[PDB]
Amino acid sequence: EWQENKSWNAHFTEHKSQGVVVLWNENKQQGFTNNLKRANQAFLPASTLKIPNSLIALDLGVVKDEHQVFKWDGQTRDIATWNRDHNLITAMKYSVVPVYQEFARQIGEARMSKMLHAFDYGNEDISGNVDSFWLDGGIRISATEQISFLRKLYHNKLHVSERSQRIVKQAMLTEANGDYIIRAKTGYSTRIEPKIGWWVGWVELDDNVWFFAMNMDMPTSDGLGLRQAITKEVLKQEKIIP
Amino acid sequence: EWQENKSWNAHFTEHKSQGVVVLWNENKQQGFTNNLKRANQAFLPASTLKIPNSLIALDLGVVKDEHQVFKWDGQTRDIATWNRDHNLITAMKYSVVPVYQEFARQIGEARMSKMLHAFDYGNEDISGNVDSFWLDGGIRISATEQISFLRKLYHNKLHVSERSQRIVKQAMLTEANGDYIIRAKTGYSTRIEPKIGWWVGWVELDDNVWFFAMNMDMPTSDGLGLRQAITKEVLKQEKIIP
Ligand SMILES: [Cl-]
Repeated sequence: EWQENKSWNAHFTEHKSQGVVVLWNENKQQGFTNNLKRANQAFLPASTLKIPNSLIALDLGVVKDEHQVFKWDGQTRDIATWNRDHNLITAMKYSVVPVYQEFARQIGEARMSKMLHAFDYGNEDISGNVDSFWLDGGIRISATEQISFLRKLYHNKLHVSERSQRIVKQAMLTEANGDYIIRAKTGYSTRIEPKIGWWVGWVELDDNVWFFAMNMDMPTSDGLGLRQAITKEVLKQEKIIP
Repeated sequence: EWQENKSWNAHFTEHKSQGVVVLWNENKQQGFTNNLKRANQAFLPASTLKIPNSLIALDLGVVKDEHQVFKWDGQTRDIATWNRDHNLITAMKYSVVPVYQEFARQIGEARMSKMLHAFDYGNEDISGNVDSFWLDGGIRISATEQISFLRKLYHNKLHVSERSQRIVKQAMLTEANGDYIIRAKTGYSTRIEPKIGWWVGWVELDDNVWFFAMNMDMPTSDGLGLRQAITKEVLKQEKIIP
């Protein structure tokens, strides 16, 4: 059963923002959120789509492994970290659109769409075009749908090989210490109103896993750090992390 | 190739300690240590043996996956984290000897030596006999030999399945942040003099990986934190980590 907890709103209020955090306790099969309505609002995935994109690239052998280097094409771009060679680990880490655009062109439009459908990943909206779709059809996904997808990935239940899912979860590694491990992917949807920032993944504990998906209004990039900040604030409140 | 950097001795000296740090630059295929003689001294591996032990258990089906629970046997031991159910992840995190003894029980001495020999992990295995011979399956291994075995694991070149090696590499996840990822295993050999503490593994960077292996005289359990602290001071000094 889903349970709503407005007390989390204070963490959004504090930084003068608007959003939703969704948490799923895997042991208890119970969800929590500050807003069930927006928890179920579908938005563009932005770079959270790189999780299934990576699964598909690995499963088709377009990416051999997390070590294969994809060379910089020489065009310089506004994100300095993109102007360098990358492997799957660092392409995830820095959300390198040109690397993923080259994956997408090797995979194929139609296969991409089919294989995202096989994931139950958001809802139809299939164009376009090749490799960056939305415009006459952009997959949208709600935060709870992100949890549902992430749960299958965690349990290796998706319609791709087990190796593919293992390597993507390695590449999603964001933080680890003696208390918790976070595997997650950020996203920032700018090219259609309303601008929103994403953070989706899970926290592994010794004896439990907490899946989370959050999105929030992001009129400018000044607030991007708040994606992790507000999430951790909520994770601290619910005593998931210290 | 193998440079001796005696300026690292200051990091043991600082703590009135005695030991060796070994580093391997994977990109440059070049190694560094403060003591070439100690770097090649074979010690009992203690809990660093749990890295190859885990590979063997997975490859044989003794451990089905990283989620299989291994129930506590009801006998309380001195270390509180041992007195609970464990899976592969938490067993390695707290170095739970009763769990690994049950792995060894199912593997048997004979297969353990065949496989350790196939890994070229240290020297002697089952044939270990006479004088002090019952410990750590008769293995003695040096810090440079730890590096050799870790490099094979990193590259999935050991003679067990790729899946086995990927699962074990997940299980050694110790620390991760925006600057690096450490995969490693501690060890503390106490049943034979001189007592020594181990820390072995590697540091993943965007663009390189640095393998490390350190051991150090450890009279009392008081100074086990020095294993990581001295290592990190070498890593900081060499500008591997901030
Ligand atoms: Cl990992």
